[PDB]
Order: sequence, then C-alpha cells, then structure tokens
Amino acid sequence: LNIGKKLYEGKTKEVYELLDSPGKVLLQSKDQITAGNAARKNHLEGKAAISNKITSCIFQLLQEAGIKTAFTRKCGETAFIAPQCEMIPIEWVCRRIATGSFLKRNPGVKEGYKFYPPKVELFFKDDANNDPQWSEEQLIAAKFCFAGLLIGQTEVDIMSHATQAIFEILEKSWLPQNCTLVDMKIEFGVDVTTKEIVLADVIDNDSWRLWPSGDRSQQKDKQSYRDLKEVTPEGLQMVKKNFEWVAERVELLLKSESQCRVVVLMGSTSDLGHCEKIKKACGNFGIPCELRVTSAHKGPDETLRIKAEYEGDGIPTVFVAVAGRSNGLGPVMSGNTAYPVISCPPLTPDWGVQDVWSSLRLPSGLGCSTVLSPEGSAQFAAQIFGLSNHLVWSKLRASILNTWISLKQADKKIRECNL
Amino acid sequence: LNIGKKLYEGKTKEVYELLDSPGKVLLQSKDQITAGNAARKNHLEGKAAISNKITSCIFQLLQEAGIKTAFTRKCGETAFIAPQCEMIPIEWVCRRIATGSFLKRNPGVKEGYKFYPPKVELFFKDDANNDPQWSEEQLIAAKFCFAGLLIGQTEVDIMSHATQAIFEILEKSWLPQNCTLVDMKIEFGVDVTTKEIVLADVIDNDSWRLWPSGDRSQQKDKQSYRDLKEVTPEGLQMVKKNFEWVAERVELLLKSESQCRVVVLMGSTSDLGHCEKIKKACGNFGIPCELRVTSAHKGPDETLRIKAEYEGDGIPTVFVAVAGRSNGLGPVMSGNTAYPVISCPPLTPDWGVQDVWSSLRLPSGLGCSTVLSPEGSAQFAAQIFGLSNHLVWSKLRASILNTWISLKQADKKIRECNL
Amino acid sequence: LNIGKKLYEGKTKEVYELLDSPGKVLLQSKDQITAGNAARKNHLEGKAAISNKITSCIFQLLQEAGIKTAFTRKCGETAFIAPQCEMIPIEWVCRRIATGSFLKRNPGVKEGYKFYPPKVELFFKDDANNDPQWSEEQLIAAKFCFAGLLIGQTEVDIMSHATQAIFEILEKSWLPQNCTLVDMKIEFGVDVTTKEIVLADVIDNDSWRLWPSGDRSQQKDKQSYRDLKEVTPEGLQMVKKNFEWVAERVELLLKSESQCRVVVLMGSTSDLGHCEKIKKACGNFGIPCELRVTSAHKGPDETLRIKAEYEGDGIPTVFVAVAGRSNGLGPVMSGNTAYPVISCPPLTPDWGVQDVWSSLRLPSGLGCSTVLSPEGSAQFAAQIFGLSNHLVWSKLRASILNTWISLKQADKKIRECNL
Ligand SMILES: CN(C)CCCS(=O)(=O)N1CCN(c2ccc(Br)c(NC(=O)c3coc(N)n3)c2)CC1
Ligand SMILES: CN(C)CCCS(=O)(=O)N1CCN(c2ccc(Br)c(NC(=O)c3coc(N)n3)c2)CC1
Ligand SMILES: CN(C)CCCS(=O)(=O)N1CCN(c2ccc(Br)c(NC(=O)c3coc(N)n3)c2)CC1
Ligand SMILES: Nc1c(C(=O)N[C@@H](CC(=O)O)C(=O)O)ncn1[C@@H]1O[C@H](COP(=O)(O)O)[C@@H](O)[C@H]1O
Ligand SMILES: Nc1c(C(=O)N[C@@H](CC(=O)O)C(=O)O)ncn1[C@@H]1O[C@H](COP(=O)(O)O)[C@@H](O)[C@H]1O
Ligand SMILES: Nc1c(C(=O)N[C@@H](CC(=O)O)C(=O)O)ncn1[C@@H]1O[C@H](COP(=O)(O)O)[C@@H](O)[C@H]1O
Repeated sequence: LNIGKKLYEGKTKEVYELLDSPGKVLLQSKDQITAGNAARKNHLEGKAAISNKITSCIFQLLQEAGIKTAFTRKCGETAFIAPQCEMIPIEWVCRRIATGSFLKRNPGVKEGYKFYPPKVELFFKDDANNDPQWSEEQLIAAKFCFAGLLIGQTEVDIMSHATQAIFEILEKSWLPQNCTLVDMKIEFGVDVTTKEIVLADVIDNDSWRLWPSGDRSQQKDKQSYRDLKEVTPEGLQMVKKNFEWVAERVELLLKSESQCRVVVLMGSTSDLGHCEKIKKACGNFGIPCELRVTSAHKGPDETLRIKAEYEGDGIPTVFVAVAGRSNGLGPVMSGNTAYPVISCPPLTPDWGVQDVWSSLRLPSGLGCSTVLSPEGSAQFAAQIFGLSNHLVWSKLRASILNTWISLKQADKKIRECNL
Repeated sequence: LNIGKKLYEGKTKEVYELLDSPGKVLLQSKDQITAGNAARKNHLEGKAAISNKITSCIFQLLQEAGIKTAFTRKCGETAFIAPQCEMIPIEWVCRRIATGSFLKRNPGVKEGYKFYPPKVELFFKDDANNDPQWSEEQLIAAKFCFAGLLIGQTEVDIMSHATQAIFEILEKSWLPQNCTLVDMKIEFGVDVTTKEIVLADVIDNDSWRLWPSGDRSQQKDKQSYRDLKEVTPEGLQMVKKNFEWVAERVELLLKSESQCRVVVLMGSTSDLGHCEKIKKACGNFGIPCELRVTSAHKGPDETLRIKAEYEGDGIPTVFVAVAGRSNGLGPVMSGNTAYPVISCPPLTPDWGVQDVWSSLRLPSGLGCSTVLSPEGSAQFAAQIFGLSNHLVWSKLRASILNTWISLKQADKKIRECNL
Repeated sequence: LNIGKKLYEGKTKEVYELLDSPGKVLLQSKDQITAGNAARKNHLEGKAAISNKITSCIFQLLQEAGIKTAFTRKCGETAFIAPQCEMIPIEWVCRRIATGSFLKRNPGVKEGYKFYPPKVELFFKDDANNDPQWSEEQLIAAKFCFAGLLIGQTEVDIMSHATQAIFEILEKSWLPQNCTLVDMKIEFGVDVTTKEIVLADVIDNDSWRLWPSGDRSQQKDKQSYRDLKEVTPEGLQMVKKNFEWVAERVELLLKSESQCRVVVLMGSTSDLGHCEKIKKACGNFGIPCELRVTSAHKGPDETLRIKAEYEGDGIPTVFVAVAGRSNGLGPVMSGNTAYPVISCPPLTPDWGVQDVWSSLRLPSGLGCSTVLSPEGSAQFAAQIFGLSNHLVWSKLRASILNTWISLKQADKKIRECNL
C-alpha cells in the first residue's frame, strides 16, 4: 500500500494521498480522544480501531441503503480508503430529543422535548469562536466554492434534507437494540472526481448521543467522557468500555432482523416479462422474490397447494397476483390467506380500462389491494417489509431522498434554459 | 363453587356439573400422567396445576382469535369453567412434520417430511381397539348424534377445516419462542346450550409435540415420557422439568410481541362517517387506530408535519388516506413516507367510476396501493401487521375459517329449499 | 411382424421388443385368468382375444379424447403395438361406489356409499406383501426413477388427477349402455422415447367393475370369477359368458350416439377469418361446423329461411352469430329459434367496448348468450353437445386435464428460476 503525503492532520485522524490510486485517500484514526477546544487530549488504547470500525459499519450501511457516501473499503483495523473530498466546513446537526446545546440556545425548553420532524441545525467550523450556529441564509450568502461547486440555494437545501434522511436511517437502524439515537453531527464534502456532494469525514462514537432503553444515565457515546468532573486513569476505563459496547453492537446494524419474501403468482407463462420486472424491482430492495405459474380458473386446487408451501415455512411473505382479464387469481388468493395479497394485473391500454375492475371490486371478507405499476408493487411490498426490517426501510427512505435530489438537479439544469 | 355430580372421570381429569350454574361444567385436572393402553401410568406432583394453566392460556388465545371454544374462565390452580358439551369421540390430529404414528402407518416416509398444507387425520376413540384411524367416509357413515346434531358431510368438513386453522394459529403463536409445533390432537364436542361444534376437552403438554430450535432431542412435550425404556424416579424429574419449562412460557403466547397502529388521514370532516367504519374494523383486529384531518390541496405543509409525528415515535404504522374527488392526499403521503399508504376513497355510484383513476395511476417512485372497501382497508392493514404480530395473524386466520363455516351452514339451510 | 426378446412375462400377458421398430413393443394377451396371490389360476378359451379387443377399444377411445396413452394399433386377434414404457409400480384405483377392499379398510362404510368427487387410492405392486395401499407421501418419499424421470410432487399429482379423468371418461362412456362403472385400476408408465407419463399396461374386464342397471348381482367384470367359493367347469362358463357380453358391447363406446352441428352465421364476408377460427375449433371437438352469409339488417327474410333449413332436418344445432357493430343478427336469430344462439362478435380494441352492449342487453323472450372468445364459442357449443354426446364430453374432460398438466410442467420449469 503506497502511502503519499499528509493532506490534513487532525486531533484524532490523518488523511493521506494514495500514490497508487488516482483521486483516492486513506483516513487513519489515532488513539486519541478530546472535548471541545479544551485540555482533554487523552491517549486511549484501541480507540483508533473502534472509531475506524464504526465509521466502516455506518458508511457501508448508509451506502448499501443508497446514500451517496465517500467510502470504498476498510484498510486494516484503523484506517479506510475513500474517494478524495474537498470538505465543506459545516457541522450538520440532527436531533430527535432536545438536549445539550439546544437547551442553552433555547432557555425554557426542557430536556426530552421531541422534534417531529427531526430538527436540523448548521454550525460553521471554527474553534477560535467555539463553532457558531449559522442560518441557511448565512451559508447561501457566503458563496463557498469547493472542487468548483458553488454552495447555493440548491446545495444547502440538499445537504439539509440529507442530514435528516441520514439521521432517520441510523435512528431506525439502532431501534432493534432498544437504543434511542438522540442526535448526531455529520460533515459533507465534494467528491473531487464526480463533483457530487457526499457524506464524508466520519460517523463514530464521537459523532452522536446513544441511550439504551432511552435512559440518559446509560449513555454509551462520548458524552460519558465530556461529563467527567475530572478525568482519571480509572475514569477513562468506564469511557473505554462504553466505546467497546458500541463497537461490538454496531456490526448488528448490518444484520437483517426479519426474513422477507415476495411470491409472484402468474396465471400464464406469457405474463413472464411483466413478472421479470417485479423480480428485478424486488432485487433493488434486497428482497428474495420467487415466480410461480398457477391459474385460479384452470388449476385452483394447485393455487391453494402452492399458497400452502409459502404460508407454512414460517417465512414472512407477500403474494403478488399477476392476472390479466378476469383476475380470479387475486380474489382466490386474498380470500384463502392471512398474508397480504397485491393484485398487479399486466394491463395494456387496449382493455386495461375494463379489466382493472376485476381487481378493485371484490365481495367484503377480502383485503386484496391493487397496484398497477410492477415496480410499484415491489416498492409497496418493500414498504410492508419496511415495518419489520430496517435494511428495507433504509433503502426506501434513501430512495425518497435521492428522488428529491434528482428533481432539485433537473430543476437547476432547466432553470438555466430561462436565463 | 357449588359442585354437583361427576359426569365423567378420565385418566387425567374429571368433569363435574355445577348445581348453581345451569348448562356449565367444571374440568378438574389430576396429578396423573399416562401413555398407551399399557401399565404406563404415574402420579406426578404439580402436573394438575401445569396442565390446567396451559389449557387456560391456549383456550383464551384461540378464543381471543375468534375460534368457537368451550371456555368460560380459570377456576383456581387446577380447574376451569366451560359450557357443557357432548364430546364427539374423534381425536383430530394435525401435523406439520411426519413423526410417530405417521411413520408406522406410512413405511418409506422419513422422519422430517414437511406437510404443505398441514396433514389432518381422524382417530376413533377406543383404548380397546388401540385408537384406530378413521376416514371422513367412516365418520359420515357412522350417522353419529350429539345434543341432537347429526354428524354429516357439513359437520365433518367443518371439524376437519377447523383442526387445520387451530394448528396453524398455535404453530404461528409458538414461533416467537423458537418453538416448532410438530403436531397436535384436539377433541371437538357439541355445546348442549348453542348446538354449535366447539373445540373442547383440553390442549396441554399431552396434546402436542414441541421442539425448541426445531430439535427433536430437546422435545419438551409428553413424548419425553412416552419414550423412556423404563420410568425411574430420576426419569420422571426430567419429564416434570420439561412440563415446568412449557408452563413458564405458555403465558407469553398471549402477549403482543410488536406495536401496531393505523393512522387514517381524512381531507374533510364530512368524510368522518367513512373513517369511523375503518376505526371500528381496526378495533375488530385489536389494532389501535387514530383519525386526523389534513388536506394535501389546502394544507400540504401540515400533511407532512402530521406524517412526521407518527413516523418519529418508531411505532410501526399503516397510513390510510381517505380523500374523494382528486385524491391528492394518497399520492403526497405515498411519495414522502417509507411506511405503507392505502388510499380508501369514499367513492359513490355518481362520480366513483371517474375519481378512482386519481388513486390508481401515479408516477413511479410511489408505492401507493388502492382498496375501495372501508372494512377491507382495515383488513389489509391487519394482513400487513399479520407478518410481524401473531395475535393479529390469528384473528385473520380464524376469520377465514368462520367465514368458511358461515357459508357451509347457509348452504345447508338453503339446500332444504331443494326438497 | 419381427418378434425380438421377451422383456416381461406376466400372469396374463407378455411384452416383446420389435426388432424392426425401435422403441416400440408388442403386448400379447394369454388365455389365462387369475385372482389374488392364492392358487386361483385357470386356462380360459378365447380370453386372450376378448382382453386384447377391449384394451384396444378403450385405449383408442381415451386416445381420441386426448389422454396421453401408450397405444399405436391392434395387431391381430390377441396383441397390440405400443411405444415402450418403464412401468411405474403403482396400481392407481378410482371408485364411484364403495365396495370390495374400500369396505375392508373402512369398517362402518356401507356397500353403496357414493364418492363426490370419485375417490382415488394408490397401491404399491407386490404379490409378496399382498398389494399394500400407499399414500402420495410414501410415493414422493420413495424417490422412484423410470426412463430418467424422478417421480416427485409434480408427477404424483399428475398421475392422481389423471386417474380421476380417465375414470370419469370411461364412466360417462358406459352410461348409454345402462352400465354403472363402479371402479377401476390402471397403471402408468414413462414412454422411454418422449419421457412423458402415459396410461400403459391394459384396461380390460380384469381392470374394472361393471354393473348393468347398477345391479351388483348382474356384475359382468372379473368379480364374478373372484367370488366363486369353488371354480367348476360350469362355473367358468358363466365367467366366460360375462366376458363375451362385455367384448360385444365395448365397440359401441367408440360410436357417437347423437348428431352434433354448429352453424356459424356471418353478416359480412370480411368476418370470414374470425369464422374460420370457430370452424377449426369445432373440428378439434369433432363437431361438424357450417359457415353461411346472411344479414339481419339487409336480408332478414333470408336470415329466417336459412335458420329454417337447419331447424327442419332435426339434427341438434347450435347457432353462432358473428356480427360486429350493432349485432342485430344474434337478437333476430335468438328471438325466432328454440335452438341455442351464441353471439360471438369480432370486437377490436377501437369500438369493442361500445358494440358489446348490442349483444348483452336484449328485451325478455330472448335467450341469446354472449361469448367474446372465438375458440371459447366453439368450446361452449361443445359443452352443450357434451350433455348428450359422450365423445364430445370426453374431449372436454380430457382438455381440462391436459391444460392442468401443462400448468403443472410450466410451474416446474420456471420454479428452477428460483435457485
Ligand atoms: C484548493 N484545493 C483544490 C486544494 C486542495 C487542498 S487538499 O488536497 O490538500 N485537501 C484534501 C482534502 N482534505 C481533507 C481534510 C479532512 C478530511 Br476528513 C478529508 N476527508 C476526506 O477526504 C474524506 C473522503 O471521504 C471521507 N469519508 N472523508 C479531506 C483537506 C486537504
Ligand atoms: C344421558 N345422556 C344424555 C348423556 C349424558 C351423560 S353426561 O351429559 O352427563 N356427560 C358425559 C360426559 N361428557 C363429557 C365427557 C368428557 C369431557 Br372432556 C367433557 N367435556 C366438556 O363437556 C367440555 C366442554 O368444554 C370443555 N372445555 N369441556 C364432557 C359430558 C357430560
Ligand atoms: C435394463 N433396464 C434399463 C430395464 C430394462 C428392462 S426392460 O426395459 O426390457 N422391460 C421391463 C418390463 N417393462 C414392461 C413390463 C410390463 C409392461 Br405391461 C410393460 N408395458 C409397456 O411397456 C407398455 C407401454 O404401453 C403399453 N400399452 N404397455 C413394460 C418394460 C420393458
Ligand atoms: N460530536 C459533536 C461535535 C464535536 O465537534 N465534538 C467534540 C469536539 C471534537 O471532536 O473536536 C467534543 O465533544 O468536544 N459537535 C457536535 N457533535 C455532536 O452533535 C450533536 C450535537 O450536540 P450539541 O452540541 O448540541 O450538544 C451531538 O451529537 C454531539 O456529540
Ligand atoms: N397426545 C396424543 C394422544 C393421546 O391420546 N395421548 C395420551 C392420552 C392421555 O393420557 O390423555 C396417550 O394415551 O398417550 N393421541 C394422540 N396425541 C397426540 O397426537 C399427535 C400425533 O401423534 P401420533 O398419533 O403419531 O402418536 C401427538 O401430538 C400426540 O401427542
Ligand atoms: N383388477 C384389479 C386388481 C388386480 O390386481 N387384479 C388381478 C391381477 C391380474 O390377474 O392381472 C388380481 O390379482 O385379482 N387390483 C385391483 N383391481 C381392480 O381395482 C378395483 C378396486 O377394487 P379393490 O382394490 O377394492 O379390490 C376393482 O376394479 C378391481 O378389479
């Protein structure tokens, strides 16, 4: 591994140029912990490895959800390879529960106040002035330029929405450990290669506030260090065990907590092209999806036997019924299974106006729903698994973000058609 | 507790009439354990209390799902009150994994063969002829009678179908304990009061096969007693600990393992009647359901803020969007939430044919589904929570059964209009 | 007729290879009769000729209905040519009336109990273990192989369903002779050439139970031989006369007992392509089908005169009215004939949604039905002649089966796209 020159040395991490790989970069964590611009610089054994481990688990989690992130891979216990970024010197803060600074900047508001939606706040990176809060108006007006991307209305709006989505995803991801994610800081930079704005720096035990069972007294984050009346050698052991607790538990944010399956039933082999598209779309959400051929009209006894195969192996399953014309497959399925059924009929414009009403009007005692879009029927099935699988949810949540960013970009481009 | 005469003394339980309650009955468990028509019978301390405890939790669970079951309330440590039944002398068996007698009567079938759907079998009650298997043809031909109900085509079909649902519900209910329900036996009787066929006798540690982590060697049911080459005092201790293990865990089957919530959003207060039908229907499935008033057209900033309130407290949530005319509320909800959205528009015959296409045709990036029935929209919301909540699932599964039974009876009634 | 080596010698027939025909086979009947694994075996003059004769008429009939059956052509008095099969060692039994072993294995069931649908049972082939009944579970678990086809879920389900259709066809086919088919046994094999599962072995007077006027005491099948407390020379004469009686009547099952005709009326010669599809489809069911050109709008006096021509020669007739636009031809036909009328308008996606209501809404006094599919209109015409012509019925019944088999295979194929 071909180390280059030191591009930045921070209190807890160094960034190197990678001579062997053009426009990539190595972030080395150090065995260092700190509190503000105070005198807490304190060497801590194994901290480097814990910090690197967390940012790698989080960045991979966020990346596999579809958040645009500056991360390629881990490089040993204490560093990682990422595309080179020109950092935007703004600390972006998201908070579900008012605490810390929000109390001092909003006297009257009590510890525990809930923000719906999660609150976003901007802080300019200055220690000489102790990180002062900025309005979106201040950042737009500062006309900052980084790797030749001017930070204007569109880029600030995008980072703001992204901070919220990133927080929501990490919050959702920690929930199955009965851990309340209270708040967090992230930094965005510009990928010098692509010129995309991407999550950068790190996200580790310094970056957030983590309360098991929502109990502040069991705080596992760096707050435990910042709170110590006086830092003793014995006092740093508690702090380290808190860090160890997280590092051992973060690897389970990447673990699926629920099995998900779609079963597409098609009435005819000539529907296969339509069903391929559903399988593909389920693919994009990381949901196993099986195709099967059965007719309620010509083989209803097997429609029930096939139903039973997937009903009875204990795996949580959504059925998607693909039948054109008189869709008798959706009704029979809906009426004889406790698991959800989505009719997704392969309507063409010729008889689509007439055949949709075979899917929509069923005698009650049937909860059969309708979704025309084949990618839609996957996405809906995902939304359903999203209630019980944080990985599926995170993919859906990020999808919303990126679809919104996509419109912001399209609008900026075509806005120039008016100048 | 005014005890009457003794109506039945079995090997492990007695049935008494209650002088002070007409057509009710006390089932007393005994401290007794048995296997076959051999001399394998044993006193066992605490067994009476354990057996009664289980039948009480299982019957409450089956009853709260909506299975017609002969159970009033537990009556101390070791008995329970039930409506009087004339017992039908058939042991109904349902299996999900071939073992035991299925292998002896089907040489060639390997221990572990999975039944899809679950296999149902009849055995006629006789310690004399060693409990011989019977066919539906044999039970129909028997022309049996109980509390004036002739057991014909319709009643046998009903008990057969019922055995499958009761198995499925108890199988699903044990799943969150890592416990594979392998098989079970239940007995049905006729409630002398109603003339309904109802689950009766008991369901306890004698009645089923229970494998923790699907491992036969960890079997916690009576099989562990049946299997002893010799019954020793140390051997009966293992058996008792097995029973104790179950009795500790049986209560947890009644406990909801996940939070469920529907949020109905309505555009106008004049939709409230429609929304109340959905709230009631959610009630029927035991899902908490909130109404809110918000318009996409007139107050979209609020629609999103309200959305955020339910998204942010981490309770799994189905949104149901009630908007007539140009449903703009379902789209805007669907496009800005990871959680499922069901449009349930209050369509009338006048403009319903035209307004439904505002719900059905959406741009991609949206997983909005459509369900016209207001009862249906709750049922669909149930199906969704059914994947991750065994109590909701049990209510859906039972509902299917009873709706099937209801058709079977009505067909019998109107079949007399053919004479 | 170049005989080869002897591939099998059974109790009543031998199978030879044919040296001059690759993958074909000669089945030779013998002048032999047998019952059980006892010493009941007897020479019987003319039996070979009678048995061969029946299997030939039955197989031709089943084959002409569209059942996949191993039969090429009769080869003299006492043999027939068939494709080579690896026989599957299961006797498949179908019953319409409980008798014989069904009563011995189901004590309590009275001789005469009717099965709806007809009952199917498996028996594994062994004179050793006295032909023991097997369950579908046992045959699947056997992992049997024949001509490289593994007998699994799909193949067992196919043979099971097939046994029912083959029974139904032969039951319906004997009905016009006042003969109740009580039950039957068939064997299936794998055609070594095609790898298809096909009806094989034989179906003769040994294979079924035949009761003239539903009277067991007039039984004409082998049962009359099985039942003899003692076999005497005078006793074998009765048995032989029973066999002769069947062999005289078996040919008449191939004979159409009623005349069938479809008359397609078309308004315009430019509809002819549509009308040809109906004519072909009538062909497929062996129903003679005539085209005629007549307009209700432009030549109603002729429409009636043509109608009169088919009404007057006393051949049972379905009219199929092909008129696009303002179907006036179906109404005027329907209103002026006792014979059924099916409107089959050549609707296109452009104006089909609007023109269908000229076919559907008629004043009372008219029994005009509507069938959009041109294939379907022939099929419906078949269903109608199916009530009064056993050959047409057999083709409809078989069609159902093969369409079911076709789904079963295609599901198996596409099920591999799940691995
Ligand atoms: C005016 N311009 C063109 C001159 C460039 C100055 S520099 O090349 O030397 N520059 C490199 C990036 N630096 C930097 C400084 C501090 C940090 Br942190 C990071 N972080 C990342 O690069 C990163 C990428 O991905 C992730 N997760 N982090 C980068 C800061 C110094
Ligand atoms: C004289 N004729 C009309 C017959 C009367 C004899 S009896 O009526 O007195 N007698 C028999 C045993 N029976 C019996 C025998 C054995 C049993 Br177990 C049960 N179980 C139940 O009744 C029951 C209902 O609900 C529940 N959970 N159990 C009943 C029911 C009572
Ligand atoms: C060496 N291996 C691959 C086995 C070969 C032994 S064999 O192939 O020579 N042999 C066995 C008996 N078989 C057999 C044995 C008994 C019978 Br019956 C039938 N019947 C039919 O083949 C058949 C097909 O169609 C009809 N109507 N019959 C076949 C088929 C031939
Ligand atoms: N971790 C940091 C930092 C930060 O720079 N922290 C270090 C400073 C350093 O690393 O040099 C410190 O605590 O002294 N700033 C914000 N946050 C996080 O942001 C949210 C805001 O909290 P608030 O500042 O309002 O209390 C909470 O999660 C912080 O931990
Ligand atoms: N508990 C019983 C009984 C049964 O009668 N048990 C006791 C009677 C008593 O003491 O109350 C006995 O005599 O062993 N019969 C079937 N089953 C259950 O049925 C399923 C089928 O197993 P199989 O019929 O294969 O043995 C498995 O769950 C058995 O435990
Ligand atoms: N013909 C046969 C056979 C059978 O193997 N017959 C012969 C064998 C031979 O000589 O070729 C015998 O050994 O009796 N087995 C069943 N069936 C028919 O099956 C239905 C069922 O009757 P059940 O199985 O109740 O006896 C009824 O039609 C029998 O004739």
